[PDB]
Amino acid sequence: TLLTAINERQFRNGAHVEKIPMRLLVAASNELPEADSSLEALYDRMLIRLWLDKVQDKANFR
Amino acid sequence: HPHLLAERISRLSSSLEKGLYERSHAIRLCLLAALSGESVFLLGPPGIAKSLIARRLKFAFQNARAFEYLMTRFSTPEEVFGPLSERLTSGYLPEAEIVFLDEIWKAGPAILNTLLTAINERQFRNGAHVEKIPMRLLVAASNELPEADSSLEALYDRMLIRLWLDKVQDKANFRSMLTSQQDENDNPVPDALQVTDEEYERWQKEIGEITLPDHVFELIFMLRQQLDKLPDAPYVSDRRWKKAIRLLQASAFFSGRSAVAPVDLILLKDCLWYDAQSLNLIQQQIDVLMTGHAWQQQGMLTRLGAIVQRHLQLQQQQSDKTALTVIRLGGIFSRRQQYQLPVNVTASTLTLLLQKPLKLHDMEVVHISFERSALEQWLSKGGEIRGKLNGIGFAQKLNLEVDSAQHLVVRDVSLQGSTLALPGSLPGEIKQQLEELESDWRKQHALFSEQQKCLFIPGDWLGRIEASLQDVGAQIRQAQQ
Repeated sequence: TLLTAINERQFRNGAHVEKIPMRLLVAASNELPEADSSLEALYDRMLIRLWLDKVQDKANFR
Repeated sequence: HPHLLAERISRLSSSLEKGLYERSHAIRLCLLAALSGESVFLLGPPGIAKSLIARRLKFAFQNARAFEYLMTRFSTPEEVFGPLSERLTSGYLPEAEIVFLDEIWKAGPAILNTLLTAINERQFRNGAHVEKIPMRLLVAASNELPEADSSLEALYDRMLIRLWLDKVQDKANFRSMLTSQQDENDNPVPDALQVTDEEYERWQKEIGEITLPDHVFELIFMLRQQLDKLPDAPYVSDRRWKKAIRLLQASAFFSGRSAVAPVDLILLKDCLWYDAQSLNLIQQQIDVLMTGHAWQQQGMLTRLGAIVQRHLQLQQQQSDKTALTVIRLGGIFSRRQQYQLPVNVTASTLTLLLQKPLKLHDMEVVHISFERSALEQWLSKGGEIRGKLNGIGFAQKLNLEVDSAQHLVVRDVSLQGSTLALPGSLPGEIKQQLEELESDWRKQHALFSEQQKCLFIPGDWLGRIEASLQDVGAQIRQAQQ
């Protein structure tokens, strides 16, 4: 269901579909998926892949 | 008198089209079902004007009443037919003609039960004694589809016409639709095109008197058995076949005809499907049937083969006159290839005759056909050739080699020679039998060139019927060259 709400911004509702006024789609996790699995169909469609990490600087931590 | 009826109907449907764009197919089907006593179903999203067509067909009559009710999940039968005091049915449905019911897939159980008796018997359980219901047109639109296992499928299986409406797609038709100054509540139908109550009662009796030709029955029985063998084809009940005849007989009645025309089977594309999956299957089987056995398209193909089989029998007897000389070439290959005849032959599945017959594969043969894509491949690279016998069966392997005199010698299990030959560019017996089959194509083409003015037939279907008739005629004129 998450693959049809990105390319066409639609979602089925029993019979027909309807538009979704979605403006921003964000997703976070921790681990990485497998190399041969069905979860790679959603990762290959996202654009920005942010790489966040914990703080390291001491001045910005005070 | 019957010829002037088609002109009055063509002018009546033209006035109803003014005000709605890309909806000509929906108005024509609702007009024919109203004059014959049938129903019609619509489907589409809210906003494509689905309730306006119900209030538009009421102006084509003189004594017609409208009824637009919105069925909800808490609707009661007393608020539809009339509240009892014996039921105050003053202007509702038992005495109305054209009624409209929106969102019919959500009413109560008592509402659907009363609608089943008002269609088969045209009556209502108005207290003790019953009364007839002068219902002329039954239309109902919605949005979603019913379940696969529910009681709502009882009414859906009884309806005949299943219209598939959708939003506009053309850009030029959307510009003039928003700025349209034509009113949708006036009376655009002239007073001279409106039928009276006496003409309606007389037309309902003359529809059932339309004769059923023997050639038309062969298309209905064949389409019924074809859908039963296909597991993916939707099931068609016996009630749908009986109610479809009343629609086809009414189409030829208002078109200047007295019998059932084979072209009227095109309207069956919207009376057999039930969902979006079976929509592409019904239109595919009818397109093949209308271009195969309607005007005897394939019927003359199986009859022409008997003439060709007899024609090839007389040509192989005198094959000693016209031989088959193979010339060389100068392409890009090392082994000595063999070049066939250039512009003299251009067919893909040509046949090759022979002088002395041989017993190949424990059976006799009089002509061997080689594919143009397969004969040129063996003569180029080499290896083994594969060819069928008598134009039937699979491409079996033969012992064909090259002759010293530039010919084609076919070898068998006894090492016997047989030089092949091609038929040259007409006996009296073949010409007498060919003109009888060719005259049948002109008789079937003359019928199509007289009934094509049917307004109820869509225009996109005429582009494929004419292209199918010219393909059969172009093949029968090749053997007579």
